[PDB]
Amino acid sequence: VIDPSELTFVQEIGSGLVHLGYWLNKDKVAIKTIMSEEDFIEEAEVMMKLSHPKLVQLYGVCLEQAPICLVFEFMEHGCLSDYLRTQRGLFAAETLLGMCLDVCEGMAYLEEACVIHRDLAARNCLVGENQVIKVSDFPVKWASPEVFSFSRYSSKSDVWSFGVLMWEVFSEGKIPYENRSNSEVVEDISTGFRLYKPRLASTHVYQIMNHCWKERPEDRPAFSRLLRQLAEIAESG
Amino acid sequence: VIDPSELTFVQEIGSGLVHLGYWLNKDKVAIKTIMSEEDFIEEAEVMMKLSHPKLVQLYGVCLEQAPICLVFEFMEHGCLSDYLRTQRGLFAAETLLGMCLDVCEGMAYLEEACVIHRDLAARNCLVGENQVIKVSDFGMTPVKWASPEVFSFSRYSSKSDVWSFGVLMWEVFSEGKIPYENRSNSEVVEDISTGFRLYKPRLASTHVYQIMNHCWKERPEDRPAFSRLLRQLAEIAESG
Ligand SMILES: CN(C)Cc1ccc([C@H]2C[C@@H]2C(=O)Nc2nc3ccc(-c4cccnc4)cc3s2)cc1
Ligand SMILES: CN(C)Cc1ccc([C@H]2C[C@@H]2C(=O)Nc2nc3ccc(-c4cccnc4)cc3s2)cc1
Repeated sequence: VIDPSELTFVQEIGSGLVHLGYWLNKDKVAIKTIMSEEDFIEEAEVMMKLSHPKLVQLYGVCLEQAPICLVFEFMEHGCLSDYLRTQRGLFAAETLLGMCLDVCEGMAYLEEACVIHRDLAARNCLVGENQVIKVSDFPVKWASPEVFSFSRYSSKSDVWSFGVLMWEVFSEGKIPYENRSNSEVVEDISTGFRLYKPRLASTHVYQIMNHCWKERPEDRPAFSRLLRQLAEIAESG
Repeated sequence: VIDPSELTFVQEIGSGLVHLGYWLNKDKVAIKTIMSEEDFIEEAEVMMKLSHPKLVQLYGVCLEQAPICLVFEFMEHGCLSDYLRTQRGLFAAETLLGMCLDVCEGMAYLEEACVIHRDLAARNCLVGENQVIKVSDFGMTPVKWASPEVFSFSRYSSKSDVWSFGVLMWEVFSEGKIPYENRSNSEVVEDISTGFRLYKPRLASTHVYQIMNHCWKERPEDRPAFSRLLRQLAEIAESG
């Protein structure tokens, strides 16, 4: 890759001849437009510290009035939900398990950092360079019994949502509980109904989804446990 | 952090709403100034393919004539050699081992990439963000870092780079002291051929000195590979 002259020389540093300079380059970013000015600088700085290759990075904020904004890393292929739907019938099960592995890697970091996503779904996940999936944006169809009944959020409630996300991936973006009302989803899950097994998902994969969908959160596997299991299936293939 | 208006809006992508935009940020770079144009566009692309957190990245090249130049990632604390000397008596053994580990990661990647540095030394390594060490000046195209097959037959391999690494370790652990300080090239060649090795630095442990000696085995086939050295150096770091 070649540079024209967006290079600014400053001073010598080396002794061949080296220089300290600036490289003012146009980087593609995603800008989200939007009380408590001081708190939002801290809130962004806290989110900025949550760095991981499988999480969409927030570069900064703009507070110089007018429509105020958040600066994020640009994901070249948009959201996972749309990426799956527009490519339906062209996926290999390997690609789909890879997508789930990326999400789990990011989630295993969030679990370790003690951060509850609260709303993990394919619409909240984005597709980047060479189909890499990154987690972003931190709803009853992705809710666990403790969450839709009591709003009892934890990493284990994010584990349930990941079970739903996995199904969304292996079903190539199908709508979970397609024609079901908020009350009907609650009734169905309570009565013991679980999402069907997609053809692209193996018996071991569907077993993992069902483990994420266990009634009591303490019966569900943590993301660190899920990461090691999915990493093994990925490499053994 | 805060951004003012170094933001350029382009198009709507979201529906809160999201926009595709460009961000013009002032990135600190190191510019090295200088065989047809075509060949050096390819060589710059090949060197750009060699990406690792422990190697100084080449961002690109400038070919719009006048003095032609190469643009690298800037390293805020300069070269290792000078950083060791200017901070002597202020290093913990853990920091020095941490420095050797950094070089080892970068070198193990170059080893696997089938790339031979040919001139590994503290003078070529650079210090960055929170004392991180990164290898530099490998594909840019002395007896003290040279292995016996290199000073005898010029047999350069990843194994000869391991010898340079053992000497680099000595430079690190001796806080930038000159190896074979008052020894002529003829003196160095002779001494190493008889079996004499660099003495153990004060801050280097017994286990660390064994590592350094394995890097200094007469035969390259007896020296440990960077992959083996990494696992061993990482193990020492995680425990003690
Ligand atoms: C030339 N090329 C730039 C044209 C082009 C235009 C539009 C798109 C669309 C598909 C891509 C897209 O939607 N990218 C996005 N990236 C991000 C990153 C972060 C956030 C984000 C994160 C957190 C909160 N809110 C938004 C949203 C998006 S949409 C691709 C290429
Ligand atoms: C903010 N600023 C005003 C303070 C400041 C400026 C300069 C330095 C000097 C010490 C640092 C330095 O020497 N950095 C270097 N970085 C590189 C990166 C690549 C190469 C390089 C690599 C391969 C081939 N040629 C050159 C040389 C250097 S020197 C420290 C603080």
